Amino acid sequence: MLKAWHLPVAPFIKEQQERLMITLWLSGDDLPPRVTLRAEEDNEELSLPMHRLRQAPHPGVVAWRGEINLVNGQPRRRYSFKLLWADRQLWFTPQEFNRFPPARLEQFAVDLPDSGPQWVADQVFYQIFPDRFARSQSREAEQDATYYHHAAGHDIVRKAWDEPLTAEAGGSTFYGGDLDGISEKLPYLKQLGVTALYLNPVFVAPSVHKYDTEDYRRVDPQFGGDAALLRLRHNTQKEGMRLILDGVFNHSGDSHAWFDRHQRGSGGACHNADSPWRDWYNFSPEGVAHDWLGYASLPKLDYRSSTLIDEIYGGEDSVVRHWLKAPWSMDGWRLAVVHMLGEGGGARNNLRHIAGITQAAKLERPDAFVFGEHFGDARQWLQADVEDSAMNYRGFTFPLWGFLANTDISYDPQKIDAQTCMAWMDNYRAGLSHQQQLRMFNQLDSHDTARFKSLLGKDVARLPLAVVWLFSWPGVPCIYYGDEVGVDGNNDPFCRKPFPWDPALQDGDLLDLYKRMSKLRKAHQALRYGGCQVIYAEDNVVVFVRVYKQQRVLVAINRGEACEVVIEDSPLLDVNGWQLKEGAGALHDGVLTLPAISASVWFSR
Amino acid sequence: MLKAWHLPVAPFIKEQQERLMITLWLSGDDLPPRVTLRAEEDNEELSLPMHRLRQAPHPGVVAWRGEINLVNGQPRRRYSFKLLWADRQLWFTPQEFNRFPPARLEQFAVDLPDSGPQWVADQVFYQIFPDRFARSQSREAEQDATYYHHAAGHDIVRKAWDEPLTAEAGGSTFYGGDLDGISEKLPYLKQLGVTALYLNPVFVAPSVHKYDTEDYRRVDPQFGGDAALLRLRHNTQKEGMRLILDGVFNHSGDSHAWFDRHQRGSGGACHNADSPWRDWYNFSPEGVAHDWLGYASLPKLDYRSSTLIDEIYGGEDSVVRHWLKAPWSMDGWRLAVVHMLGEGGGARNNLRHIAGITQAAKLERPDAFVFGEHFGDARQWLQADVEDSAMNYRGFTFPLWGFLANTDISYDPQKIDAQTCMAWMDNYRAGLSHQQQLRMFNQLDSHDTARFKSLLGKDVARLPLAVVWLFSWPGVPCIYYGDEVGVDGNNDPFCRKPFPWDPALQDGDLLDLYKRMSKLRKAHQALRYGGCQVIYAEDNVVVFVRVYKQQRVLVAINRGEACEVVIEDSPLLDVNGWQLKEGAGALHDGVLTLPAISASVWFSR
Ligand SMILES: C[C@H]1O[C@H](O[C@H]2[C@H](O)[C@@H](O)[C@@H](O)O[C@@H]2CO)[C@H](O)[C@@H](O)[C@H]1N[C@H]1C=C(CO)[C@@H](O)[C@H](O)[C@H]1O
Ligand SMILES: C[C@H]1O[C@H](O[C@H]2[C@H](O)[C@@H](O)[C@@H](O)O[C@@H]2CO)[C@H](O)[C@@H](O)[C@H]1N[C@H]1C=C(CO)[C@@H](O)[C@H](O)[C@H]1O
Repeated sequence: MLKAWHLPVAPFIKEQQERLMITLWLSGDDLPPRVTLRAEEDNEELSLPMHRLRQAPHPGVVAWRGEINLVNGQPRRRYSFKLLWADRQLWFTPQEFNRFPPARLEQFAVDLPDSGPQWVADQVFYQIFPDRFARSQSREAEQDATYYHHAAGHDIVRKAWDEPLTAEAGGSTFYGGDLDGISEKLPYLKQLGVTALYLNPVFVAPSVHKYDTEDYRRVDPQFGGDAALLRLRHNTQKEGMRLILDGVFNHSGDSHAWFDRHQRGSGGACHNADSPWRDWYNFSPEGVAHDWLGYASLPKLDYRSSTLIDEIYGGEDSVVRHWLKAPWSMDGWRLAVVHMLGEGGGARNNLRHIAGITQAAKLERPDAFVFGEHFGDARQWLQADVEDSAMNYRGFTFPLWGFLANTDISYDPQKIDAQTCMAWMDNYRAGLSHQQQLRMFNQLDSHDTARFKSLLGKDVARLPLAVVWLFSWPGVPCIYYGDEVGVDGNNDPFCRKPFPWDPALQDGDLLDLYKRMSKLRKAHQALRYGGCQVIYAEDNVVVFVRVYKQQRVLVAINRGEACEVVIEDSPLLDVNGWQLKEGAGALHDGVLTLPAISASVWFSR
Repeated sequence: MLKAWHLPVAPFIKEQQERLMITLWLSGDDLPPRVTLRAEEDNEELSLPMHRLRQAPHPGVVAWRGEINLVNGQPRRRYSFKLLWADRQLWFTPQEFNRFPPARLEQFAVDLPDSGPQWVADQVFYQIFPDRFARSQSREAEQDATYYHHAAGHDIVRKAWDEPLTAEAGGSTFYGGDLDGISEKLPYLKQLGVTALYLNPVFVAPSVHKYDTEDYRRVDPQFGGDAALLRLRHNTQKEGMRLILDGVFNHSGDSHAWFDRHQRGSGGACHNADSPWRDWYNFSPEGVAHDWLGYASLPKLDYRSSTLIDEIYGGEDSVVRHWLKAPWSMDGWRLAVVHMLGEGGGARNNLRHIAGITQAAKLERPDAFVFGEHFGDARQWLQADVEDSAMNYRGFTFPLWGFLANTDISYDPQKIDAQTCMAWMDNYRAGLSHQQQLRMFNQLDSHDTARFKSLLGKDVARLPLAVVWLFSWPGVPCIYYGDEVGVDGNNDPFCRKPFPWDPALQDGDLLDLYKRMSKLRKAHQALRYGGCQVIYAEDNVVVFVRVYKQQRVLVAINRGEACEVVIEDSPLLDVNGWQLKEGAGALHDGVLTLPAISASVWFSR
């Protein structure tokens, strides 16, 4: 019966003289005579009175306003609305109306003052698995050589760029991409709209993926060494691009001097009880060192050790800070396996240690961006503010895998409609403040998944829909290298093909779409800072609007046959008019005419 | 269509040779050909296969079984069930079926090994506001005297036991109850079924409630001093009773030597910049010391200070440990204002400090029980395991206030039916492991609320329903002193009447009900350890079953007119028969015949 609107952004909120003004919109025939702003100060629940505004913001809509005092309390301002009649109450939340009180951690929330990395919302990221992206022209003879991969039991193998990928020696096959290759491709990346790089590991390590860290203080010479990473840092700085390295601190590689399984230097932890780093690893009674999910090449680090803590993040000279200060001056860290890191061979005290890693990073570099790898549900980590963001597999990737590709994290069959997809995406982000939502690291696939283009199988025509959605859902988008020219393949090792630089092997129409979406995101504040209201979500169609001050961006996605959808009048959609910017959809008199398998974007004028 | 059953208790779980066996029950015509046990190890999501059991546990029910490996991982074992068909999936959770994956922190969960205070589940608590419970026979002439309450601006006032309570000098009126009075009433309390006491503050402080702590190391002489608390500790130990003190560590009183607002000893923080405890408090620019919600008598403690940390919980001699070791040997702490405690004048770093307080307590006393005062949503605190339990206002008290008394935390009108009430209670506890659920500190009212009997107003006939429910919902029940003989009154100050020892002023039928419910809880393992499945929840009727091994306890509550309710066949209810233990309800051939305004309890035979 009753209708309500609120988003944690202007025009609904406004900061004014140490006060956060909060406005709620209501419409209906049985309007509550009172409305309480339920807010919070230092975790104490507050009942703040709201007053009816004289001016109707839109026809048939009543506005209520309250104020959060900003001089006291913690920066994250949580709130919801308690509608009050003579005999009853009803809550309005990020997940519509609730008959019983919402969870404290599923309210609306705004971070004021926001101390997070505010530049993230303005970025378009691009993830590069360096061995497979680009070989520098002044390439490597000594770094196209071979050596013995102890953990693998044999020599690494070299392959030419057009040699097909095989399941054989997946961690030991090198196509020879390097960091100067990335530098040389910055014009391509700038042309794509990319403003920021996330690199898979680049420190000294024997494998091709290099999560088996051997030296945390040196860049692998295979990728061009320290010199080539200094050049990449310079070249991205010159082009105004951000640069994030992969930080692998849950475990080291078993060839690291601290562990030294293959006794390259008398042995650290594995074959020495008096080793200096003996207590940096955990050894069972049964003789198996604790490792990452049973991979002996990845011995887990024991953060009970106060010397290890100092080495990774506690000290001024710690690894986390080393790469964030000059000459390196990286922009932050992607935290590999952020969720298992801890003490005693497991995740004991994990949240404290992640909080310490992030704190150490911001100490060296206040605007550093620290986000964690979360295949699972990151909400406990983000709700405790131990990191800025997560790889948003649960809140973005897997909803799209189910709705568009009928599959999921385990490649189990999925059958979810638009209702369920959007309930899923909105439930997840209800756990996050607006500022957190805007910096969630969103991607369609990664070096640890099958390529989304392949997951679509016979429904590959849906791929452009996911691209539009990637650039218009709250979060910072990350392109996985090659996705934009149509690279496909199954999961690891097959998701890491060498990038096809031959334009004959490139999907140019897909490339152009990525370019156009990056321009729209760069152009429109609501696509970077806006709130997000799902307007319509039924069967094959999702419609949502991004909202920022007076601006609106309407997005309509239709995964199935051509159809028409009626959009009820909404005060969020009450604009002078709409300009179609991308896609073939059409809007007229509240009727969306949506072609089959299409995504469309309108800007309000 | 499909039906599913699972509770985190036998017969559904069983520990066997470092393995947790997990069984799921399914029934229906379109049963999934595969079921995945979604589990977790060191926060990594696991896909464990389940196999169909040959033996049907009950007619028409299929059983699936999986195993969690217990040798690795953290003690809290989280899991849910992923039902798999050829084209689709469906999740089974504590909140029934979900079409998208449940939250990590809303799964089933079992703590194995359980390091919490396992004795709590066996208790019946009784909360005593000491000034208002009982005056010792060898009473106090010097402690029936008067003195100057600086923070109040006048002398404390003394009142005779039958003098009515008034809003005047609510914090400064003393009826003279003391600790030896409690000792002398232990036979009454043992007769009631009480096995454990929670005392409001008893340390030296000028007010009657004594949350304005002046000396953390001494018992107030008004209550009989250190000697009388030693006697109470002895007498409860003799009677096999547990004893919990109120720990007020978010703030001190402003008369404490550390603060010393009234310069009783040259002044600590308030009137001295070189004070030893200057940095134990926070002073604004504007001249107002930071305090508890604007009460100058309660200056907030600044846990940034490393000396304060050592004094409260860090040191061997710290306040938290002092009262847990001999000669005091208390059984734990109720943490006042647990949610605001922190650094800098607010809740900054709250979770770390509460975790430290609990850790210090368990260091002194491994089975200590630490639970926090949570008027609001305690789930973030409990999900991070920073305390054992909470005063369960959000999960128990306020659901009953709405469903039975049409009101809520703010005394705002509520209109919720059985559906909403039970959705509320089950949603809250879905955030908690079974072991956490069993030790949630449940009560109908407190020294900080109106008496539930008064809140019921014209619906006071519903009071016995709340009593039955208090003893049969998962959690440890706490009787608020006088509730059991029918004491009423509005909120603070009027909720703290002197206990009516004259039997003419006592509701004896209500007393007897409390006695009988305590006997049933003591008698039946499912009322102390059992899982809990809501069987029926519509309009005025709530039916739930507690489940433990082969035993069942069925509870049916009807807040309205007499009615009949059909209970569908349930494999949880498939027993040899039912013995009615309390109430006038009747069960026959799946038909519950429930009198008006009634609660009934059956034991399976
Ligand atoms: C062993 C494992 O090592 C890396 O996996 C890492 C992830 O890529 C990364 O995102 C990080 O957060 O944590 C992981 C551990 O450090 C390699 O990239 C992976 O290729 C993986 N290699 C294994 C891959 C398997 C199946 O993909 C496995 O069966 C192979 O033996 C290994 O090569
Ligand atoms: C000022 C305040 O002090 C105590 O309140 C405490 C709670 O009882 C207790 O549960 C704890 O966790 O935290 C509170 C602060 O320490 C007294 O018990 C209360 O009576 C309260 N006294 C005030 C009561 C008010 C309304 O009830 C207030 O308007 C009076 O001036 C005060 O007496």
